[PDB]
Amino acid sequence: LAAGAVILRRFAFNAAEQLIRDINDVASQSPFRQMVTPGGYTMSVAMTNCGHLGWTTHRQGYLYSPIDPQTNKPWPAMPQSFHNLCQRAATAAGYPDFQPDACLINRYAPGAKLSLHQDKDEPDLRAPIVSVSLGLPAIFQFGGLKRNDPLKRLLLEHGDVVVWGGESRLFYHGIQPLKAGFHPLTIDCRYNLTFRQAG
Ligand SMILES: [Fe+2]
Repeated sequence: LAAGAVILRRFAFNAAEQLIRDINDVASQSPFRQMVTPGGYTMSVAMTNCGHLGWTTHRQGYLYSPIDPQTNKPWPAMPQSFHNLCQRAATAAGYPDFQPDACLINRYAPGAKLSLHQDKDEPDLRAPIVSVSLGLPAIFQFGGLKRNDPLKRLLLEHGDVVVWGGESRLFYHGIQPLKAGFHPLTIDCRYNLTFRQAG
C-alpha cells in the first residue's frame, strides 16, 4: 500500500521490445555510465537520459542538465515509444496533462543496488513520476516522509508501470541488490525508465 501510487503491472509488456531497441539507440549517443556521487563514490546502477533535460550528479549536488557531462553533447531526444507509453500510463492514472521533458534510464547489473533516497530535484513535487520496469525482477523498497519510517517491499517485474503521485512521490526509496538470472529480452539486466517533469 502506497497512497497516491497507481500500480499498473505488465502495462508495458507489448511496448517492451521497441523500448529496449530505443534504449540501445539512446545508449549509442549517451552511454550508460556509473555516475560519481558528490562524495566521490561511483554508483552501482549505470545511468543515462533522454529528453530535453537529464538527471546527473555534479560537484555541489544533484541537478538536471540539458547537456550530458560525459559526452558534452545534449541528451538524445525522447523516443516516440517512450512518449507514447508514458502518455498512456499517465492518462490511465488520472494525469492526462503530464508532459515529461526528462527520462532517467537506470541499468541494473546483477548485484547492483540503490540505497534510500528521495527524488526532489524537480520544481513541482505535485507532478508524478512514471516508472517503467524492463527485464530481470527487482525489489523496490520504500519508507515514508522520514528516513527511519517502516520499510515496505514491492517486486517490480518486466513491463510493470507505476505512476508515483500524491504522497508516494515523496517517499524515501531504493532497490535491493539485483538477483542474478536470465531474461529473453535484456539477457542479464534490468532497465528502469523514470519520466519526470523537470523544467
Ligand atoms: Fe529514486
